Amino acid sequence: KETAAAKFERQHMDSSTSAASSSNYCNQMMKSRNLTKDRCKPVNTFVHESLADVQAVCSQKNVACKNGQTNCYQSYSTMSITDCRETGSSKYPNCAYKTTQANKHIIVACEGNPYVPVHFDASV
Repeated sequence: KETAAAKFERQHMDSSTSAASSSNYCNQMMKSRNLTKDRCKPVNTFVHESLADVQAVCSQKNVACKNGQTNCYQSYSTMSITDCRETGSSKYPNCAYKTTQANKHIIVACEGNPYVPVHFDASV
């Protein structure tokens, strides 16, 4: 009953912060967004732009998705993001992440009517 579109917002949108609040950001966010519930999700990116700006990427530069599907789109502008990557010493259920802030072009997969982001593919 959580739609794919909503799942993308839960896993990948954080418009509140302009950047990676703190060295603790990923630890807090991976947990609070329920990405550490059944396992430590290994890598996950949060975008610090408006929902409208991220949704707009679905009409931007069409690029191949990593899995070979055709429905991925790269932002023309750079966007403020935070990459979370699980540490080597991280042990479920105490999932531990390195927080890295970047300004990069994002690549999202879009699907549906309306055509909206449903997966975060990459940043470049």
